[PDB]
Amino acid sequence: VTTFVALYDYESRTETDLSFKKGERLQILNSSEGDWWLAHSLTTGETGYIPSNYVAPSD
Repeated sequence: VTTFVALYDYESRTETDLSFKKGERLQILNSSEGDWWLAHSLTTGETGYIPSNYVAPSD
């Protein structure tokens, strides 16, 4: 899986995390380790870290 969909809204809290809305689709090329995965929004074009438990597959 390299494209994912948000299950919940997330508001960013620091300089490295990415805000996103429930249903927003995210490209995530590395999801093999950690609680935070680097994601790129297919909606907004913004990029940053998202919580691993906030997304489900979308490809």
